[PDB]
Amino acid sequence: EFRPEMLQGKKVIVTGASKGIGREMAYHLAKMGAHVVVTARSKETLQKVVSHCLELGAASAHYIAGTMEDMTFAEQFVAQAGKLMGGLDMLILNHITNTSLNLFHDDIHHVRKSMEVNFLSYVVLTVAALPMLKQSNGSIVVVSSLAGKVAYPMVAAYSASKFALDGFFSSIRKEYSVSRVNVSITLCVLGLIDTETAMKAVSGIVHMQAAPKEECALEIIKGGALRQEEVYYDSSRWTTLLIRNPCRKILEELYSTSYNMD
Amino acid sequence: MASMTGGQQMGRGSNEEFRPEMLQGKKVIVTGASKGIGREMAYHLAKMGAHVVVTARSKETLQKVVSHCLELGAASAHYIAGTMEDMTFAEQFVAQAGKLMGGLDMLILNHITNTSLNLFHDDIHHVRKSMEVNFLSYVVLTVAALPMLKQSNGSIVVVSSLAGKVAYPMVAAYSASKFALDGFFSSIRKEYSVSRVNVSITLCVLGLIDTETAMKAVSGIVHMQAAPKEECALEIIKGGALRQEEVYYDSSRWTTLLIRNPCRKILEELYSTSYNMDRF
Ligand SMILES: NC(=O)c1ccc[n+]([C@@H]2O[C@H](COP(=O)([O-])OP(=O)(O)OC[C@H]3O[C@@H](n4cnc5c(N)ncnc54)[C@H](OP(=O)(O)O)[C@@H]3O)[C@@H](O)[C@H]2O)c1
Ligand SMILES: NC(=O)c1ccc[n+]([C@@H]2O[C@H](COP(=O)([O-])OP(=O)(O)OC[C@H]3O[C@@H](n4cnc5c(N)ncnc54)[C@H](OP(=O)(O)O)[C@@H]3O)[C@@H](O)[C@H]2O)c1
Ligand SMILES: O=C(C[C@]1(Cc2ccccc2)[C@H]2C[C@H]3C[C@@H]1C[C@@H](C2)[C@@H]3O)N1CC(O)C1
Ligand SMILES: O=C(C[C@]1(Cc2ccccc2)[C@H]2C[C@H]3C[C@@H]1C[C@@H](C2)[C@@H]3O)N1CC(O)C1
Repeated sequence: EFRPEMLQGKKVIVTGASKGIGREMAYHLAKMGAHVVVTARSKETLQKVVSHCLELGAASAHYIAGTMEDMTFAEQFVAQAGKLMGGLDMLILNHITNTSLNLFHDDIHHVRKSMEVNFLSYVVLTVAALPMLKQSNGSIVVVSSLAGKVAYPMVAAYSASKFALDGFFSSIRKEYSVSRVNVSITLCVLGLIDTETAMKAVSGIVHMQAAPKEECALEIIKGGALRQEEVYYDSSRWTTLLIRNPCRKILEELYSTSYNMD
Repeated sequence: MASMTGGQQMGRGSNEEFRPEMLQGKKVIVTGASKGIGREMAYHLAKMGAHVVVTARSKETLQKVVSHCLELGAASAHYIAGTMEDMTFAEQFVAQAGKLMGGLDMLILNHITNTSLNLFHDDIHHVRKSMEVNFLSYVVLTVAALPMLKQSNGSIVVVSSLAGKVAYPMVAAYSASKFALDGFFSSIRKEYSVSRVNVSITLCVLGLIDTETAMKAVSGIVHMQAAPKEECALEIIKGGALRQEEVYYDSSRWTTLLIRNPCRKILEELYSTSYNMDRF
């Protein structure tokens, strides 16, 4: 069971926290009395986020503006954010490259960029944060999607990147389990959220029910805090009922007895 | 006699039962076909009387697979050596292979970058390279082959793994890229379905196979049973010919029984009714 005091005085990194779910997570963490370091490209909206964080009761609030396309920036940001907070307890990986609904034809640049920003940078950020998280027995939060579990048209590049996250992060969870690395991996499977970017990108196309960004932000924090393997958050109650793969958990349990690292 | 001949090989029962004659005179591309499953697929296709174009880096090894193919009864056998790290090569290979066969009926995407069992630490170059060769090059190959496959109402075969459906330790980068294939290719299948593009997408979920590379990489680390490369190659070809969405091939009968996700098919069916696509 979750408690807001679980985040009181905790050192947290929030990527893609200029707007949407990221900003709401930073706001929730601020109220809980957590130390926060937010990142995105824009040096204006990150300044307006840090001030609203501080007003809500954050233990310390900071920003480091940059682009997650640059792997050197991602690696340097973690070392710098960790320097201001004197450690790290939670790494929230939320950022994505800008995406719109379109049928796939020949946009390889969008496929590559989607892999670089939505996946590759998450891996770079994890490598750079691992020593600090190992020290605090920290948590890694990976913000994914339903398109990261099931197939949907018009988001082919986006689905690839989100699917990779599942494959990469669930594999290293099984590695941390055997090598006794006390760093939890929380993968968040989200449906449509009422963010300004989402509402504009879905308008006219898919007009499904949109879940609130405020509650979405809280469930992600809850999931990470409790050290849950997976968090499911969507408006449809039929989703929650079918999204889980118990056969997958069984197969993984059956294959774990066939390996030797001894 | 081919100018006085004519008709269709896929009739009633073709949808459910495979025939070797389904590949007779078919134009097929086989990537990563210098050894392992790829070579066995090329060999099976040659016996069926198919036109084949094989690729991998090794100019020397590629030559041998071609010679044995023509001896097996292939309609025409060719090779184009090059690395799948170079996106320009991948794009140029398809145009050249299509030129040598006068079209394309099946695109078999089988190649992967060299990979070993190791816990993940800091090897970002292996993560990037795994995405570039195991996934991103498959997407380039697909873009370049799509016009020809649209012409013949062709098939795309994507060779994946169980580690592309469920999580396993020591193959994090490999598993990331085998998962990306599922996400990208299952999404475009749903796009081809609505836009009435008659090009099938066959994703192959394979367990341990007895290839020379696999046996060397898994010794003393993982002790599961390995399945034969010959039969594995045939089941992949079968699925492409039957236009099956997914092919599952493994030693454990408990795998086949649990690997399927019927809840996923149901959810996809439920979400398809919520989208508007009379645009793009
Ligand atoms: N919204 C939904 O319905 C929904 C559904 C499923 C999954 N999700 C997942 O939820 C997460 C957040 O989504 P959201 O809708 O809340 O986001 P959002 O409102 O679109 O915000 C995206 C954030 O990422 C930043 N960003 C964009 N390009 C960047 C780049 N190149 N480098 C670094 N940061 C970059 C943006 O700031 P700057 O432009 O200033 O850089 C912004 O802070 C994502 O991982 C998304 O996949 C959301
Ligand atoms: N064997 C198994 O247990 C198993 C299990 C599940 C899935 N699979 C999948 O089945 C497929 C075949 O596996 P396999 O074990 O048969 O492989 P294999 O014997 O290692 O053959 C790999 C092939 O890819 C080529 N290749 C490697 N790196 C390349 C590069 N950079 N550019 C272009 N071609 C390259 C190789 O030739 P060159 O080195 O000369 O280029 C060779 O033709 C792969 O997709 C694998 O993931 C296999
Ligand atoms: O993943 C998202 C929302 C999308 C992509 C999508 C995925 C599937 C269906 C429609 C759109 C992402 C990428 C992009 C478009 C959408 C809204 C934002 C997040 C962004 O603008 N969904 C909605 C599913 O229930 C899980
Ligand atoms: O996908 C493969 C085989 C592996 C990777 C692996 C995956 C899982 C467990 C052990 C190894 C790939 C990558 C690399 C090592 C293995 C053998 C070759 C293909 C290659 O040399 N499996 C075996 C599972 O049943 C699905």
